[PDB]
Amino acid sequence: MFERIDYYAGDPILGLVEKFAADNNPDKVNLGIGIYYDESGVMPVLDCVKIAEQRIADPISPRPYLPMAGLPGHRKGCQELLFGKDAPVLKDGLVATIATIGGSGALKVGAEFIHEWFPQSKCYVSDPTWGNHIAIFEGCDIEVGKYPYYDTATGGIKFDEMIAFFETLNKDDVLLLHPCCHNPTGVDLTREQWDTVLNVIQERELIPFMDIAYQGFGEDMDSDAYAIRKAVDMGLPLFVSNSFSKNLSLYGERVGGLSVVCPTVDETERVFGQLNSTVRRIYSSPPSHGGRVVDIVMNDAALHEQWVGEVYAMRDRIKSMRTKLKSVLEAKISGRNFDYLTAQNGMFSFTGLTPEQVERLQSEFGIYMISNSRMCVAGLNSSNIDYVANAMVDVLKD
Amino acid sequence: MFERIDYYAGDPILGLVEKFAADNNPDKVNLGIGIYYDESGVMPVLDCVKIAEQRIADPISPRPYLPMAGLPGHRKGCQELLFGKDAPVLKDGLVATIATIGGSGALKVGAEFIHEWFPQSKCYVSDPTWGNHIAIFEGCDIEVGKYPYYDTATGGIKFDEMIAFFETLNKDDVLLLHPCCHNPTGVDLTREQWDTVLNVIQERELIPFMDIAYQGFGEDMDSDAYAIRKAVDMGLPLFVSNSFSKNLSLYGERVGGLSVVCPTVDETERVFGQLNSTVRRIYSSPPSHGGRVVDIVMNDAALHEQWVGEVYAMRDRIKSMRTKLKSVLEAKISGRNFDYLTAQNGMFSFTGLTPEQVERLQSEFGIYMISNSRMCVAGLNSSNIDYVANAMVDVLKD
Ligand SMILES: Cc1[nH+]cc(COP(=O)(O)O)c(/C=N/[C@@H](CC(=O)O)C(=O)O)c1O
Ligand SMILES: *Cc1c(COP(=O)(O)O)cnc(C)c1O
Ligand SMILES: [Mg+2]
Repeated sequence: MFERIDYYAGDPILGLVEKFAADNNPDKVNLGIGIYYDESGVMPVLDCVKIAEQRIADPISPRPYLPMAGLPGHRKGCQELLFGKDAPVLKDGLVATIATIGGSGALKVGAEFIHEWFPQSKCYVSDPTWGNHIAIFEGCDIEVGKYPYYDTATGGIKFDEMIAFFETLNKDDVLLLHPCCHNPTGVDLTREQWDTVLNVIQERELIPFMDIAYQGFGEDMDSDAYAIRKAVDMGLPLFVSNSFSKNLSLYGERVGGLSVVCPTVDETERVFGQLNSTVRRIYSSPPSHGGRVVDIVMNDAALHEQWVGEVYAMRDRIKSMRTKLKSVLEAKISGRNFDYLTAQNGMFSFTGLTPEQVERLQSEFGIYMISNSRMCVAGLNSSNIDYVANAMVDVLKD
Repeated sequence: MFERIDYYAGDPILGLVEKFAADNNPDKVNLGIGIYYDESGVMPVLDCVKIAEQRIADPISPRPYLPMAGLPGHRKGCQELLFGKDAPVLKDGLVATIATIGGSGALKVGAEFIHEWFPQSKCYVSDPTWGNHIAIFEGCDIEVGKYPYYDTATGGIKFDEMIAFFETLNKDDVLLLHPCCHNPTGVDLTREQWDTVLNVIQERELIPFMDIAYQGFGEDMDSDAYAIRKAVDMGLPLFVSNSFSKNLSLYGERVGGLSVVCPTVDETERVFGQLNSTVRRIYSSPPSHGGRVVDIVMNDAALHEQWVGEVYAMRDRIKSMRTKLKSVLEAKISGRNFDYLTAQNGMFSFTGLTPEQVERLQSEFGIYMISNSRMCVAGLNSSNIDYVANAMVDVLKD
């Protein structure tokens, strides 16, 4: 029956957790996973989630289908979070929004929608990007290309070539952009740079599709969304897929949102029904439990304020692990430039180690990273920071 | 930007919930939606489901990603329920099975797999069927048609027209089949009819896609799986999408499974592999909460054993509303025969009212059904059967 079917590409990450788990080094450190661990190196349960979940368990309720669009409040919660409490665009009702099965599901729905209505659009992703970007858009039959981003020569954005590359693009072509906290690089645009990029997206009539998955891991909630809020202010046909996976420690509960910012209330009505019809032919309606958590935390001002504070705690704990790392490297490689480590943001960092050095960390010291040089800065804490740091020193000098 | 996008007509039944919800009448009844209600007309929370979520809340635990395929346990419960505890097919390792976002997510993943791997196959569904079948398979770019099924003359199957239609189909054409409890009609194939279908499905080399959402609601768990197991014993390449929404009363939590039966271990690994790949590029991995409920109930023998009692309870209550409705009607319109109301199985019945008769039931009585005469029997209970039964006796001598 099925011998024509090829074996899958495979899970690059589980083959990586499997290798680490197997790794015999007692001092082993996993900087390879895409996940927040606290300073005790465990996945945190947030205090506000914990309260929300207590509410859900009292009383245990009947469990109807959620609307295809997800809970009214969940929907609002993504919107306020992304566009600002009581944003003009929200008052005028110019945004169509759905709850979604994570960021992933929001990517999937946006992509499927853009495939149905703009079957002529190619999509570009950044180079590099999270590989699931590509598999999701390719999964819909969109042509995926990449645009020039990480300058491997400098640790910086190759901004010029990037811009000029947008100049070559067609009406309605889609740009998958990271508003903050780049994955895999941690390398972010500046505001004045976002301002440039956006005028280009306006001038060539392109679609910006922003995938924001680390809001608050960056600078702060409001600031992290700058690109989004600018794009709105500029009349761009904005798509926004957003995720609560990392910033609620709710990865498994699959909570996310897709937003589409339209010109007029009537176009909003059109897009919205279509987002609904798309959800319907995929999975029907989103999971209740996750939905209630997002609903409760975002909309209960006290819990929201609590939430935000836990989020900044993580943002800050990362920043310290970041600065604590650079100080040990500069102390011991007197010549070198390590600024990029603290100039980066979010949960990831391109360390600028060569594939070979990354190999040597693993084989000599039990330290797992990805070979493009990506490390998960959250994997680091005080019980492992010296061990990693000195291990990096050994590999870097040689 | 989006002037060219169509209005989405909407999920046809939910706007009808709005119109009944709108209806002013004291004696309003809603028999249109597909939800199981208890003897008090309320959506229940199953006693075993209660226990499970008590466990999930204690302690509230971190929420990591489930594997792409869902919980190994969830996956097992699906498999055991459908093919039988420690079944030959399960021991041999020949069934590739993933947790899914509802049955709907099972149909979707299945459909995509068929689309990626058997791109010339057409899909056939029952005339009529649950609307979403078509919407889903059409949404993956498969061409959907109908096979002759329900007979308006008799309220029976058009069995001859059906096999005859089957005979005209090509190798690897897909048949969407309800193994029991057909939606919308309630009208089921007998065992010998089943063997006969499967025979034709064999001789013409077709693919059976068995979509089973009401296991336990027809006769009992095993009997309801008869076509599935038989096809297995037949060595056909079966796909089985199964849903826990109705029989765990967990609609909102989105818990289903997809199983594909293959000839060799090697084939299982390829196919199963494609399935995780397929999940990855739609939503990454399914919801933890629902997934824990299915895992827990399914594999705790006491809860599992409890759970089944609860289904059979539910099976019984519907069978009683079924017999009660016929008693009232058979007693009061002497000549014509209603055996179909109890010849039918599961949640739905095609009542045979014309749209003229159906409208009038809403217009004069406030009793809400689909225009095609589909009623949901579980919407009935001892407090309104007596009301509804008469509105029908009435609308019928018009
Ligand atoms: C035959 C059938 N198959 C699959 C599904 C998918 O259900 P899920 O909730 O994904 O497990 C349903 C749902 N039927 C409900 C209709 C609906 O979802 O709108 C119903 O009871 O009508 C079916 O009736
Ligand atoms: C982790 C990640 C997501 C995750 O979305 P989920 O589907 O909620 O896990 C989405 N987008 C990006 C860029 C990510 O890094
Ligand atoms: Mg497609």
